[PDB]
Amino acid sequence: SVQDLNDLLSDGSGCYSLPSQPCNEVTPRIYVGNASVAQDIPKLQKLGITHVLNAAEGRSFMHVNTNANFYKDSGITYLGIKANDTQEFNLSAYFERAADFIDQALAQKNGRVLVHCREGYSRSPTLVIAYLMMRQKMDVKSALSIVRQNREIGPNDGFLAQLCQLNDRLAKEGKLKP
Repeated sequence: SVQDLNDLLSDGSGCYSLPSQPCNEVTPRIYVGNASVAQDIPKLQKLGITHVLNAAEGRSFMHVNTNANFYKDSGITYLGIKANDTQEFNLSAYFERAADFIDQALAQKNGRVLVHCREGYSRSPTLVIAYLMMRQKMDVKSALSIVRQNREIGPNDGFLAQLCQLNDRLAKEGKLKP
């Protein structure tokens, strides 16, 4: 139920806090940030980021206009998904490819990945939550709670519903840890 998920994100009902920081490490070696941290190459290096997954690739004010070329020569590996933060956008079609990209960065003990969007509030947190469910076998409630404790997030109801569908698939087939 999407309303039980919104309840974990708000203070009871109506108000959802906004990110107090431009970037947060939400689980070990996985960072969630915004547009300006994504474009600050010298900060990424300092943090030792090896991979950047841009979940808001595009040419508008609700997107971050970066590409693999922007990161070439800095030795940073790039993956871009042109997603829109709307209840109708099917982000679930990209869950597997995103979960794979994160797994490839973390497979090496030195890897660290930045999954970001415009604000690091709805599009990217959704991909991280999905990854925690699909690869670390956490249920939607536990996965959502862990990220939220580390960063103020608020995925749209359509993204929350896609996560709920995923949770049911995984648990039906006995893939979630209790």
